[PDB]
Amino acid sequence: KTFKQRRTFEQRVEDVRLIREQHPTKIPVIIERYKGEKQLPVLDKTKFLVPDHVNMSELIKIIRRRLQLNANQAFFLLVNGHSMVSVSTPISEVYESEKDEDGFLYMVYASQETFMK
Amino acid sequence: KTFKQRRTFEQRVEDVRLIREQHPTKIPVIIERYKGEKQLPVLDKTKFLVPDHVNMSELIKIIRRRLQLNANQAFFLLVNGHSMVSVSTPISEVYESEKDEDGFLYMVYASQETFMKLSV
Repeated sequence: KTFKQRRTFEQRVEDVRLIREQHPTKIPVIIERYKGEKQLPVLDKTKFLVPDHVNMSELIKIIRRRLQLNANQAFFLLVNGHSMVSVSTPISEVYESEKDEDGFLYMVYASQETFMK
Repeated sequence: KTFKQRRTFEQRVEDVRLIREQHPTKIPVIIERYKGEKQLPVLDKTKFLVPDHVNMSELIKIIRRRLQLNANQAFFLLVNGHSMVSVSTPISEVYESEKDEDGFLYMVYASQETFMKLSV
């Protein structure tokens, strides 16, 4: 069950508001596994509060470690399930350009082997 | 020198207008080789008038065939150079959601080696 299937739009908006009140310097990011991915594991949490000054490289490192990926494991992080962004892009720029109507920034991860369709 | 680096913005808006006038059932798509690609050739055809009812998987199969690729060979089509879309997505929905300001829909094709250079 995806995040958008678990919480309604107005609940997700409310979530973003509470996160903004309590963590005004964080970007609220929803990170989920690509559907049908089997190599990489599901994560124990879905909402990541990302410091708003870092770039995409830092988010990738955060996800690599929470996935406990092996050193030689390659994967893809796709904004809104489709977009590849340069690792040097500041996360605040991705957020203002690609955030959902509900205020979260959504990303999905998938292994190289999954895309070797 | 891409399709944009050979034609001015006015020249491209006019092209799309004629295509909408003259080919009303077709989606105007510009398909180019990924910058720096070393495993796939350049096609002589870059402007594709795609039937507006087909999904992405059928456009993928058209370019694969032009490139003479076998079934076993990997091939990637990236909208605007950076978007992977579902194979099942109608190209008319890709067009409305991803079209350029000039009215063309731009894509680039890439090999396995190029695509793998993009993982992180």
